[PDB]
Amino acid sequence: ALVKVDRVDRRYQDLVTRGFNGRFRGRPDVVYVVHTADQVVDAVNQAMAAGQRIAVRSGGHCFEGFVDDPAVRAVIDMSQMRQVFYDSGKRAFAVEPGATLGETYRALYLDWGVTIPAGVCPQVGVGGHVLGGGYGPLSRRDGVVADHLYAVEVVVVDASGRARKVVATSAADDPNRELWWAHTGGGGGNFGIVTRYWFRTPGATGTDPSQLLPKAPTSTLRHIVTWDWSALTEEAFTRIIDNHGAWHQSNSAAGTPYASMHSVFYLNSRAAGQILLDIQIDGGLDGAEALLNDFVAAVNEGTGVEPAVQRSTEPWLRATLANKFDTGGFDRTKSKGAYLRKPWTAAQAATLYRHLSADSQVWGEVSLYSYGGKVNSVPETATATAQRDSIIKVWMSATWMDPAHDDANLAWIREIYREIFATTGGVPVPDDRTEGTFINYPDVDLVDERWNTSGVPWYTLYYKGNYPRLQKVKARWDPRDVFRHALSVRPP
Ligand SMILES: CC[C@@]1(O)C[C@H](O[C@H]2C[C@H](N(C)C)[C@H](O[C@H]3C[C@H](O)[C@H](O[C@H]4CCC(=O)[C@H](C)O4)[C@H](C)O3)[C@H](C)O2)c2c(cc3c(c2O)C(=O)c2c(O)cccc2C3=O)[C@H]1C(=O)OC
Ligand SMILES: *Cc1cc2c(nc3c(=O)[nH]c(=O)nc-3n2C[C@H](O)[C@H](O)[C@H](O)COP(=O)(O)OP(=O)(O)OC[C@H]2O[C@@H](n3cnc4c(N)ncnc43)[C@H](O)[C@@H]2O)c(*)c1C
Repeated sequence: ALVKVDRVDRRYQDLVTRGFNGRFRGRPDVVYVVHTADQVVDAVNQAMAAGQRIAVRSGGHCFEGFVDDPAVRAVIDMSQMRQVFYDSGKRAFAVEPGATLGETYRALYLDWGVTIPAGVCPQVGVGGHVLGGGYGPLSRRDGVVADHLYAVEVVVVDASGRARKVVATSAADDPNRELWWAHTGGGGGNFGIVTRYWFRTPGATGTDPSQLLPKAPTSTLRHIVTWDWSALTEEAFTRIIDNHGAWHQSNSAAGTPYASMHSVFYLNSRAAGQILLDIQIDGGLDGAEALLNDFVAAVNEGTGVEPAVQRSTEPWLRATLANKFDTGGFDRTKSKGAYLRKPWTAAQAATLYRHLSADSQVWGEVSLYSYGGKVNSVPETATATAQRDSIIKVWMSATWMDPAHDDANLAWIREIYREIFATTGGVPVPDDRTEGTFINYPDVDLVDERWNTSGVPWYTLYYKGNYPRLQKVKARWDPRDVFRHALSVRPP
């Protein structure tokens, strides 16, 4: 289909409210619904000629709703572009940005029995997920998704003011390899518009597609372990915390049995009823069941309370395609993350318990992700995802329904964060204990001095020593600063 232009058209509301986060709703003059890269070129050229500030939506999961900022006048929506295929020529797999993770997972698996180590949520977009290095349950095993990025097709704009389509590959002799590099965890609205991504494991021989990317697990064995809040004490919570963290520091970053395990520890508040440890592993590996109960046995060894355990073995795709991320009306969110190099302290664990145990008036939680593994095998400088020596990733949030309570919710999430990172100035500064935070977790509070961040800039936080190299890319492929937003890479 030819390019579509949505201006005071009946399709407007639907397009402007596609964002995941109900807090931010767009008001651009127009939305362009694109179907080909050439259409993307046209749309860009039309907005520049109208001086419409551009934004791209693929998946709409942007936690900070950047695309829906009131300064945006042009929104290019890629949701009609979700083609996925293999190219025998290129020895690579075709995936368009409009595709959902759930769709790519299903297409890659059924035709070839393979996958990519991407995120968990099935409705997440490929478009703004891969270029910032979205990770998931198989990262431990196979690394970041961008560890399997061969090439990217992008629409960029000339110093002369011209939109152009360009291809950037990971070949050493490719003059655009720095553009490819930029797309391996530089993040979303900075370098142009990706129209197609190419995947192949750098260690991949031959012409057989089934052996050109990691193979899906035989099955998914799951244990959900839950501990009720009423039987939880500050002391037992802390043993659990300290126990969890000591294990993650001993068990990861290699190609071992436990490299294939993933867990999320949902540290819910005292309204939620319980804290939940959600663990999974390939049901086809030897003594699979044994590694899982050995881990939880390590998790609550010095504890005073005994958890519940629910076990199940399901087909990998079925388990993978659960829409168990139901918003349930509570569509407003605020969140903030961190990369841990070493476990929380005695004091941080205690910050955690008090703020979670409290009769807050808001739905708060702390999630801890098992991490490391194969991701830690790539040199920090080898991709634009620098964080390559962390053992756990954390994501903290508040979720609500009524905008009248934005103030109470916002207060909550900021307070827990600043307090556990208080010894630095309320932020996870890359040092011997952390490695900053994750670009797909934007937090514009990182640029507010009337809060946290003591002495360290936001870009140190997200990219460490990799930022200058990203600045030089910004200048070469987007000299006119056509692609920007609040937490945007700046030219030097
Ligand atoms: C599941 C049922 C219910 O809990 C749903 C809802 O709870 C959230 C929890 C998550 N959140 C945003 C952190 C979930 O995010 C998702 C998507 C996210 O983007 C997250 O995904 C991660 C996963 C991995 C990543 O790396 C990363 C950051 O994203 C998360 C794991 O799950 C999701 C959207 O749902 C919820 C409920 C009940 C109440 C609230 C809820 O939010 C309330 O918020 C609330 C209140 O504010 C005031 C009074 C009462 C209540 C409630 O009773 C339940 C329900 O709705 O059924 C009726
Ligand atoms: C909603 C949500 C997000 C999740 C979830 N789980 C994740 C996980 O398991 N691992 C992760 O690593 N990340 C997870 N995320 C967090 C992230 O939001 C996602 O990984 C992605 O950011 C989602 O991207 P997308 O859905 O495409 O959202 P958009 O708002 O459209 O884009 C975000 C960002 O990217 C830019 N952008 C979009 N499209 C393009 C193109 N084609 N080219 C360049 N840049 C693009 C946007 O402008 C914006 O800046 C689980 C849940 C439920």
